[PDB]
Amino acid sequence: GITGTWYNQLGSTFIVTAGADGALTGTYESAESRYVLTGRYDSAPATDGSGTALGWTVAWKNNYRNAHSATTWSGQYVGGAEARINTQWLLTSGTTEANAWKSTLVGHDTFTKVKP
Amino acid sequence: GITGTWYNQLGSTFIVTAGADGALTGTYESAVGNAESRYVLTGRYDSAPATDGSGTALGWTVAWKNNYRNAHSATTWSGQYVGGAEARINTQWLLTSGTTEANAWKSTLVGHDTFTKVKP
Amino acid sequence: AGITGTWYNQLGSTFIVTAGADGALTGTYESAVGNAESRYVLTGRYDSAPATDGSGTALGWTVAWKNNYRNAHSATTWSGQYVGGAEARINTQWLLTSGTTEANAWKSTLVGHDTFTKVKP
Amino acid sequence: AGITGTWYNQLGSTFIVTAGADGALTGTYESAVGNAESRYVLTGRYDSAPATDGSGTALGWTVAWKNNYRNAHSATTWSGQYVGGAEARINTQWLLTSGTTEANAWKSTLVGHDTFTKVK
Ligand SMILES: COC(=O)c1cccc(-c2cc3c(=O)[nH]ccc3o2)c1
Ligand SMILES: COC(=O)c1cccc(-c2cc3c(=O)[nH]ccc3o2)c1
Repeated sequence: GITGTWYNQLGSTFIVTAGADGALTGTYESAESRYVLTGRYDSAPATDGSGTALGWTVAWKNNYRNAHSATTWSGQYVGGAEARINTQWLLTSGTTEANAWKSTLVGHDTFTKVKP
Repeated sequence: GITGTWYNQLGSTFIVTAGADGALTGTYESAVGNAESRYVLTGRYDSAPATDGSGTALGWTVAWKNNYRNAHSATTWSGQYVGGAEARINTQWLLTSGTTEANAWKSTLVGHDTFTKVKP
Repeated sequence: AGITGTWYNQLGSTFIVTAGADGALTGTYESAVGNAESRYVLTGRYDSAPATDGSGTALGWTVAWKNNYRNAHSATTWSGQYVGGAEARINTQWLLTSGTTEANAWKSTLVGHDTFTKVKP
Repeated sequence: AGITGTWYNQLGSTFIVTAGADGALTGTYESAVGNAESRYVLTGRYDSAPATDGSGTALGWTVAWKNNYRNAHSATTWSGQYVGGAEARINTQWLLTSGTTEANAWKSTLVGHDTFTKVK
């Protein structure tokens, strides 16, 4: 249920293949705009109504731009008629030590299979 | 650089390779939690960082399933590598467990780990 | 209109708050989840002179989960901003830390996000 | 309770708090220098009847970064636990939210951690 195209609340698109070995691979488009993503998921989740745990990372460098930063999303996939990937994220920028206190933003993204 | 064997402040072991393409690959052995032996990790890093003294941004994920245990959970670490005399990777992390919807509000733990190339 | 009033989050918790002229937040919180029963004291702070460029109003508050009925040995802080408009909203992220031993401190803190409206969802 | 008094973080910030009998935290948060322009009101809550099994004491507090001299249009909350003893600590994680437009709300909140001690 994870493999495919997902859309967040703010116009980003998250394209992923969930491999048999637990790998997540794909591309993330935040709007020149496409970036590699890589992560992991629980390939043997419970079958009791619980979600499937997962996470992935995008480093914001491609052949066109480099923000010197990376985001990790941590969350769970929930299947069914209104399937979702519900996540919280951390976005760390490369900084000097003096600016490291303000290096990390936090937020949350909800992904759906149908454009918002 | 990033490639090497690292240890967090609690004794976990982070064996990572930073590839030419921005890929992080390797294994993680946890000193806490419902964990036993090595787990696969994968992630990404900035392969062309700034040249102004700033650190190198990175992140990686471990899903806590291997051939011996499955905790139905996954941790992501987000941080930066800082070079120098004692190289360091400073991170914050999120650990999400699979839950029912009614329990989703308590699904995610947060903390911070610092990694060096020497054991604590 | 403003921060003062009765608010509800997406899970049905009830947040009754007064925003004082000095920047103070006071009131009570009743949680729809967790080891909680009835109302708990909250205190916090807000920006009493927000920017005039369309930005929201920054704020935060704390509940320690002890009252006359129960004590969960934990505390939540919500950090967020009030957004005025047709449907007023307070958007927050929160940290819930439990008292633990040192060996369990790594798993002491939960994180999440709550959105509050003056209309109960 | 051991909480009342002056505490110092790892980066040169100071706070002076009073822990009231029924769970109130009140005080001031400032910089190491301590000039009036760096001082802000703080308010929060703590568990006034913690466990007796060796666990820490849960607490939290908020500073809105407005005083009579400047206004950053932002607020920080610290969530953590107090641990007593000869090397007492308050170990926290924090969230700093700025007032933003909706278009910029995705980047409104910074996260980090502070460790407070009784000595600078
Ligand atoms: C439900 O399962 C878990 O909560 C669990 C299981 C196994 C290992 C971990 C673990 C290890 C580790 C670490 O070294 N640093 C930061 C977080 C973290 O989490 C967590
Ligand atoms: C194990 O959990 C607790 O110790 C506990 C006890 C009482 C209430 C809560 C509670 C309510 C609430 C909420 O509405 N939003 C965000 C966090 C949050 O936490 C947690």
